[PDB]
Amino acid sequence: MIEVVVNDRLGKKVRVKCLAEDSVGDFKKVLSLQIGTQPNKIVLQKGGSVLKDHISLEDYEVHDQTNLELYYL
Repeated sequence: MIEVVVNDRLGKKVRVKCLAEDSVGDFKKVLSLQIGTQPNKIVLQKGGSVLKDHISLEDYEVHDQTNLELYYL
């Protein structure tokens, strides 16, 4: 289990835990519970890169204590 932080450009800093093998789709589902933005209106960014549910977090390289960006779309 790892702990990653998500900061929205609009103004929403929420933290959420997951796994490096966990996919972005499951990641948005767990985060959607805290932000209440639904898995269809959440957009994650990793160093100027859009994360998609079809790709796993391990592909984007998401580990414990990592920084992630949040977007509403």
